[PDB]
Amino acid sequence: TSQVRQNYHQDSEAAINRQINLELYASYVYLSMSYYFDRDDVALKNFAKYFLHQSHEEHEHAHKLMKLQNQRGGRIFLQDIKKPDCDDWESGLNAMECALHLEKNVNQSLLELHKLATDKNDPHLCDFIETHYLNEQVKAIKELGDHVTNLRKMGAPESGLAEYLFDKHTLG
Amino acid sequence: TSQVRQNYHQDSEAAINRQINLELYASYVYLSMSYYFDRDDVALKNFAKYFLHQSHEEHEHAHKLMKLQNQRGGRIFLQDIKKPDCDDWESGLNAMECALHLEKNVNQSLLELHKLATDKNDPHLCDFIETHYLNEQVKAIKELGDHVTNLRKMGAPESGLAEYLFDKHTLG
Amino acid sequence: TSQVRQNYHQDSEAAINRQINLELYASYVYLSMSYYFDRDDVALKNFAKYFLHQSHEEHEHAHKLMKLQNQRGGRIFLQDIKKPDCDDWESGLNAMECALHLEKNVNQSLLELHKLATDKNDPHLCDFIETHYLNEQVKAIKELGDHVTNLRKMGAPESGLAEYLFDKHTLG
Amino acid sequence: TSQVRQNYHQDSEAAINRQINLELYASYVYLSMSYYFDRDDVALKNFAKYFLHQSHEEHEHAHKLMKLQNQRGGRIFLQDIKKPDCDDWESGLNAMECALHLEKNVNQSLLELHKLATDKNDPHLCDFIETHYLNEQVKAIKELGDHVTNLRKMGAPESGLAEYLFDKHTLG
Amino acid sequence: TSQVRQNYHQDSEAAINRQINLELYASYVYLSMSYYFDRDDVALKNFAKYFLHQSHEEHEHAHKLMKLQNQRGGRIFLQDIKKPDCDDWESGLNAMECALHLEKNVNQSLLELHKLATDKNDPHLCDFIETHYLNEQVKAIKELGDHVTNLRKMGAPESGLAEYLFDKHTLG
Amino acid sequence: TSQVRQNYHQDSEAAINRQINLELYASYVYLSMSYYFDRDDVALKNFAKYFLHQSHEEHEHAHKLMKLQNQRGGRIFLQDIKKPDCDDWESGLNAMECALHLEKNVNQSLLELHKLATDKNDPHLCDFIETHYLNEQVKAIKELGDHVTNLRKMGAPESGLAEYLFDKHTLG
Ligand SMILES: [Cu+2]
Ligand SMILES: [Cu+2]
Ligand SMILES: [Cu+2]
Ligand SMILES: [Cu+2]
Ligand SMILES: [Cu+2]
Ligand SMILES: [Cu+2]
Ligand SMILES: [Cu+2]
Ligand SMILES: [Cu+2]
Ligand SMILES: [Cu+2]
Ligand SMILES: [Cu+2]
Ligand SMILES: [Cu+2]
Ligand SMILES: [Cu+2]
Repeated sequence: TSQVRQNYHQDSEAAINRQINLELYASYVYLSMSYYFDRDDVALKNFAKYFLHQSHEEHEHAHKLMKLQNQRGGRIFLQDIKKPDCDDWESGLNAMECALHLEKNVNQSLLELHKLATDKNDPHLCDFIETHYLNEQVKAIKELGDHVTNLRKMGAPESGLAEYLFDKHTLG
Repeated sequence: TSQVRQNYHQDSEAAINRQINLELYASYVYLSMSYYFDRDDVALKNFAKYFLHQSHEEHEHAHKLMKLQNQRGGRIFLQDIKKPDCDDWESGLNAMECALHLEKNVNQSLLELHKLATDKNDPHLCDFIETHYLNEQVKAIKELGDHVTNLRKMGAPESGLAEYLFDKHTLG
Repeated sequence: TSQVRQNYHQDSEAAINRQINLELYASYVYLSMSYYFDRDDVALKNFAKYFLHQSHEEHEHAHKLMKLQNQRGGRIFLQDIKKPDCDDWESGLNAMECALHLEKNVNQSLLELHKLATDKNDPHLCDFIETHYLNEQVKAIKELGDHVTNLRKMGAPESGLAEYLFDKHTLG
Repeated sequence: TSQVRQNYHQDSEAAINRQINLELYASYVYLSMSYYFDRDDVALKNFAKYFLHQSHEEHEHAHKLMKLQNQRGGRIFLQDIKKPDCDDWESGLNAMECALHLEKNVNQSLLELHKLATDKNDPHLCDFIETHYLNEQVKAIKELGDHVTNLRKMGAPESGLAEYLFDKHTLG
Repeated sequence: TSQVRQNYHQDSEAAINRQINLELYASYVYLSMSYYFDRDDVALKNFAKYFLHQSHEEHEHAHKLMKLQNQRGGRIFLQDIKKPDCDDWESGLNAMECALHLEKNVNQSLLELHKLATDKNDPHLCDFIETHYLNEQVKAIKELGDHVTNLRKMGAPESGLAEYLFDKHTLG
Repeated sequence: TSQVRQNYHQDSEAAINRQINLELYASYVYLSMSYYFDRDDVALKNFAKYFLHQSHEEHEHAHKLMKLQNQRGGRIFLQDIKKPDCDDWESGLNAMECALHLEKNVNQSLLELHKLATDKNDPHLCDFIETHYLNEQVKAIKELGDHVTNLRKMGAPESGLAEYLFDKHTLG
């Protein structure tokens, strides 16, 4: 056992490792989206920039989780980072919807992690999740919902002008 | 009677209190509109910012009226601030129309207050109303009329792109 | 249902709306106190400034609650803002005591809200309440208790000199 | 009862007082260590500086706890600050190990305090402990574990050169 | 024996250790006073600040004594830091009187230490005591006497206004 | 076919995709190493910093490759990012040796890619590889060889002092 380990259950360690893998997968999905919008036949530069920024944020989240795993005396168990489900995201609106679904999945995983930590009486882990992840997820979900609503109201995905103007004005 | 009271009729005091309540109600209505446009299924951020600014201005107007009530030796009688008539404003254009109607109602109340003050030979009250409220109301009504005209000409409320572009270019 | 809603119970939404109304009522009470101390026959300017600042803070609290209501996919239901219980607060000390009672009532409402959120397993709501409201309420209650103790020890409300000197030195 | 006291159980107050005493004792232990390393026959200046800084931090923790005790309407009950268990710490590595043990004991006491506060439904106390103490304890334990690991790997306590170089490079 | 020890009698070392314990006890007493005046039912913030500053100064004095103990080749023998005699100090004036008594006790201990050092022909110790402690004690005693005289003349402890105004004007 | 595609063979596109996957895998391996050295029982902070920087550089390389894939009209085909071969790297020296082996493998893959591009008469791809990857790989291999040589000469992995001093002086 680690010399620093204290009130850190094995189930919590395993859940943290699974969350690390999930964050890495989310970063990979966002990277795929970003370079989809960099394609010559899509050419939505600010969509690509937005999704690249999201990928970097997901990477940072994974980094913070690994840092905690080391801090609490747990051991990081890395797994394969699965390829994203889709290679073509078909539009800016569809990509935004997929991002919203992914963020809600990550939020659900974090909520289950918080429930596990509460069941294990690990207040430090609960506070870490609340401070660094829960409100970030809520804000991200709200932002993606706003983007999806605006894109739908502007006439996307049928109206290419809608996605162009959203790219310029909202994501620009 | 107040030691500072001079040429301040009771009817004027009551009308000032009613105007204070009306300004508070207008602030509350604008707050409702602003947080309506902050909703995920509406997501018009600059509309929300505009209506929040209007709410703050209405609050300032109420503050100035209470300050006068104290200055003239009257006593402030606060009443319930009624909830806004609507919780869903259905569009940016409809919200702008409702704001125009509210501002015209406030203007009519101020005109009646000025008429009462003139009938009571209270030149200080008349000058206060003229200096701080009448031209502000005229400018606000003109601005809201311009916004409504522009939104109607752009194709709102049917065209969501119209309200999006108005949000970005005019209110942004 | 809102596209962003996740782990947000209806009871939590209703409690948030009630808390919004309570914060608005507290702001209104503080406004009443502030303009009571601006009266010519009271003339305690820093008491008025203090209570006006408290009113603005309460308004900000209400704003934050409405922002969360939108963030979590809930819908803001506004109610009538009831008039304050008293129009004459009879002294600086009595106003401070009433403010202390109001702050403790708000604190109790927030504690009940936190208990409800815990019962509903909504860690984001619990963390929001803890981060933004609980310690603020504790600090406000402590400050008001200090003010009340100092005013009582100085000889208020019988000693007008006591309230004058407290107005100058503590609230000034 | 205190005029500011609200949702503050007596058991929580007693536990807070015990935690205050524990923090003072930890500060005293760190002071003893620091001036042990200032001895002419030990002469590890940066070890002394490190332990003096730790003592000051422990003092600050005790200060924050007393501040909360006053804020919540509890009454501070001070006890004797027991002398440290050891007067000679025998090495830098042994002192680091003792510091790690002390920090883990403090962490366990804080976890028990958090459990008590949770059992008493005192969310403000729980949030205070999480915000100001839990992560600080985790970081301190991790840092001390790193120091102990490095000292052991360098060949301490047998190798005086190891402790000298650690004093210069890590603690310097 | 220490390699640096020269003309340092054992009795002097023991007296230095006793003085270290006395300084720590004085710091603890001042801390108790400071957080007594931070209570909601006392609420004299500048009294608390003054006594906290005194506690920090006492800590610094203890630090200097331990530094000398190491410098002269003596060994620091730490003892239990006894709890302060009183938990409730009943007023600002009573706290000031207790502080004056404590400072005079510390001064008497330092004078006995100087007499012992003179009897042992240890001029370095005598000069240390004269340079760093004797005049500091005289100044502290004079300041506390001035505070006590002013508080008594203003009408304390019966007049709460007296202690309030002293808190603002002298300690502020 | 892409409207921008010109002199871009399918085999080159597939090789570019494989190189993208290899760069992502290298970044993942470096991340694993970095957080291995952040462990409490390893505690080599500058080793962790070095490997984290290497991971970020590998990520940047992957980014540049994807950018080229889009520029030349190819389509990015992402694959699973395999978990690193090892979870425990057993020392700084062993980690450096593994990094050297990985960099040489990446260099061999890049050389095969350049050979393929030459066989396909794609001078732009050849120049891209030469400008951005070949000399970077040579420099990285040289640096890792220098690190390995220095660690071996200092007595690693048996001498923990060797790895500590290398961590401080070379990687610090
Ligand atoms: Cu994330
Ligand atoms: Cu995310
Ligand atoms: Cu108005
Ligand atoms: Cu208006
Ligand atoms: Cu509030
Ligand atoms: Cu409040
Ligand atoms: Cu501590
Ligand atoms: Cu500690
Ligand atoms: Cu002293
Ligand atoms: Cu002293
Ligand atoms: Cu590379
Ligand atoms: Cu490389």
